[PDB]
Amino acid sequence: SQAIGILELTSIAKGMEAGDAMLKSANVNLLVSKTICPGKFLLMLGGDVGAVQQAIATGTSLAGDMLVDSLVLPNIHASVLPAISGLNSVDKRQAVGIVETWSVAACICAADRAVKASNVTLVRVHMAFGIGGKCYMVVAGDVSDVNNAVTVASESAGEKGLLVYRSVIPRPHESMWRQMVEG
Amino acid sequence: SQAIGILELTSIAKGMEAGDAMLKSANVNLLVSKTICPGKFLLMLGGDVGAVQQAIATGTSLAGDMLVDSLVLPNIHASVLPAISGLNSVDKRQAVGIVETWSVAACICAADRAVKASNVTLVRVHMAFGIGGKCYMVVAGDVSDVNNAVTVASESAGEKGLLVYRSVIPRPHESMWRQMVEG
Amino acid sequence: SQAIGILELTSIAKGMEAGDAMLKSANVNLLVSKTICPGKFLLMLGGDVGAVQQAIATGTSLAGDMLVDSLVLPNIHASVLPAISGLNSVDKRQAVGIVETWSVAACICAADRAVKASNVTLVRVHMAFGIGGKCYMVVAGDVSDVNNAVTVASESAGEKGLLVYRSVIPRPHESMWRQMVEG
Repeated sequence: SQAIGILELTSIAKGMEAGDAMLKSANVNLLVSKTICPGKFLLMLGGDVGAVQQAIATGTSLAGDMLVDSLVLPNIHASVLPAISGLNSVDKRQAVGIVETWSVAACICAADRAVKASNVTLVRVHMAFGIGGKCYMVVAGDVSDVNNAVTVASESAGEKGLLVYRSVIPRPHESMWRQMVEG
Repeated sequence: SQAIGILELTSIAKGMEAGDAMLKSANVNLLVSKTICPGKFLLMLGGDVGAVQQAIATGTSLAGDMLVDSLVLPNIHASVLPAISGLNSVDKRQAVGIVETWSVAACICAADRAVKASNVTLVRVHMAFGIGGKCYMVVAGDVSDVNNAVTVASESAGEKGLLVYRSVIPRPHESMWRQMVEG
Repeated sequence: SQAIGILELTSIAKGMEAGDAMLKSANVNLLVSKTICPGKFLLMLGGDVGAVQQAIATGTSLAGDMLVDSLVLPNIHASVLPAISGLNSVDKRQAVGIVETWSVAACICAADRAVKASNVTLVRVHMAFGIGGKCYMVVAGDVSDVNNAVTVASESAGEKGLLVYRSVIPRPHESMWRQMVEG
């Protein structure tokens, strides 16, 4: 349905150049474009799989030896893309689930699976660092639905030994709600 | 008078879960709830000592092996708690004092002592990292009073070899004032 | 024309004290005053070279063994100073150039040379870390002028093996423009 493309670079200038080139190269939307660590840079793009593969090929080729890593995740539910670039709005607040993973790939796949197997809202997906760092997703919905989402996402990261922790919180305390849903 | 409770975790999901649980567990107010370093998480709570000990016991027990450290500081002047969660308002601007310490414990105890031995306003308490990192307090008041506060806070951190630096600045330059008092 | 003074310290309290003292010491303007890394602090000042040398001597002497490094860059074009403290406004948007360097010294000298050899606007100068970290400048102007600026700045950092990467982007994509010009 949509693809996600990721490109991580050692150079900020190279990253702006690559972001520019990738956007001109194909019909894709920028989801993420930011520096991280002591001078690294991360681009994430979405769009149809052909356009994303073409963007990330362009960018990988431009990156040369300043490339940390790049990846194309095909077949990602469309609702995941806005959870990566911002926050989705919460349509139902009974429970919150959070799944924390090693690597943004594990976290996107887990969220995709969560959204495909349940009816929760994927509220947001957050990366501590880069492609290889700690990442976590937050889901919101009725307690049964959140339980199911979290189970599937946990299983998904867990098969690969990349699950860090999972939690279902029915009725989140008012003092934690905003942080959970806005970051 | 109030207690401060601190809980530091290796997991963001676990931290949200623990924050939620601690708040439901006892009558305490969240002062701090934030990620730090490459994917760590810090909770700080305040309230009556019984409620804080009960919150932090709950959270410590939930944390398991994802716990970095937890602590309860009893008997902390109430004015310290808002300096931890935000900024106290400045009632008098003649001088600013700053004491920088190793560890937020050394810094809270030093600030408490400062406030108990002088009449300064504790404007804010700031942590670079977590529980074990660099922290500093800023006080404001008449120059004599600030001198006394800074002396006591310095002595307090210094007894333990945790004083990093101390400074009294009568009449702070206009170009540094806001940074001193707002961070 | 103007000088830039830089003072990097291991102590935040010492840094506030030194910033205060440097500003009282000479007719200089604070450009930068911020913490970085796990509890470091950076001051940058501008003004006439005499006043900047006097400020930084004062601050170096105050810093003692908490000094990481200090430097005075004489003869810097005035337009560089606002690019360090904020953003200069863009008067012409045909192309953007970006030069990324090792060390803020290499980056300021390169930008100065860029501005002295071309007619571009220096939009901003950015530091990832401190004095020794990754830094980059962004210039904007007609494509020929930007090509010339970037060439000169590249040569300048490159003579010393401190050039990381350089890029000219005629017609920057709308989705990258704001990040390029505002950071």
